[PDB]
Amino acid sequence: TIRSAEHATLVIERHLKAPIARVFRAWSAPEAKRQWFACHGEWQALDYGLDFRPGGTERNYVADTDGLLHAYDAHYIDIVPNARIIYAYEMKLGETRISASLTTVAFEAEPGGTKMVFTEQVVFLDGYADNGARLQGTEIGLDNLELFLERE
Amino acid sequence: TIRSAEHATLVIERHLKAPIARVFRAWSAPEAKRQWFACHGEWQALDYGLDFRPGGTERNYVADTDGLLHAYDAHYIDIVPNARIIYAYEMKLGETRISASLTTVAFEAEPGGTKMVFTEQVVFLDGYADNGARLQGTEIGLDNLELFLEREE
Repeated sequence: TIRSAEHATLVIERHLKAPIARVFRAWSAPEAKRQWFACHGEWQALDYGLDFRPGGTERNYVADTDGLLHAYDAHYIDIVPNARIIYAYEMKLGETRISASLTTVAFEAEPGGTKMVFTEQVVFLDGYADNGARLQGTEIGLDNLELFLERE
Repeated sequence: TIRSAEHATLVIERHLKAPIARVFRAWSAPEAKRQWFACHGEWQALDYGLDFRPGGTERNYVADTDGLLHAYDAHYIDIVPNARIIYAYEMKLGETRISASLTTVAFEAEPGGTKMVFTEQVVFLDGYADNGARLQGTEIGLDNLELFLEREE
């Protein structure tokens, strides 16, 4: 197998119409995080776990329409209540690791709601062609977060 | 107090006059890595350990002459023998986390040695000012790696 690595930094800024503590709870509470992050559609998360603390972990394993395992695992490094979450994570398709990332999620109250900046520093492995999927997936994820906050 | 985050990506390319398996072995063997990575001389070595596997942990704690703890903790993610190491790590000064990083170390054989590319994607926290510390500290490490490899023969 030919080994290679491609690095990138992705940044997404969102302005949510919700108070900062409520936005943060959407990340800290397993029931909430599962709902918006792991349940992407009429298809519920079948295999989700969260231990939300520095030194903690998160897991979401999903079989796609074609039976391919998308295995997400994260390890929490820094958590400042209502202000910041930093975690490293990896994605595997089947048993093949396609990427590793350091994600920073920063939150701050602003007039009208919350400003959130999501930064992902990622490395894609061994010829896996991202082709913008990571940024698109993340944008849609945060769209779902916003929908979740509205439904509340 | 004032929360902030500053992101950067540092890239270092070092060439070593040692073959790839031997260079890689200096990273994979705890007793080898301790010799080049866990020393300072004037500082107090407090603890070093390495569990070199995906999901494994590494620590390196040292205290400066002011009694200030410099704490390195790493979590390994991807390991391809003689080719690649990826780990995430954090640094603390005392009880204060100053950074978190994703580090990729790529190894490639070339005529008469090994090409190493060390990419660190880092976030500095809460007003901590790097100003060359990270790159310089990493190079010191690699200097010592190089010397370690020369001492082996």
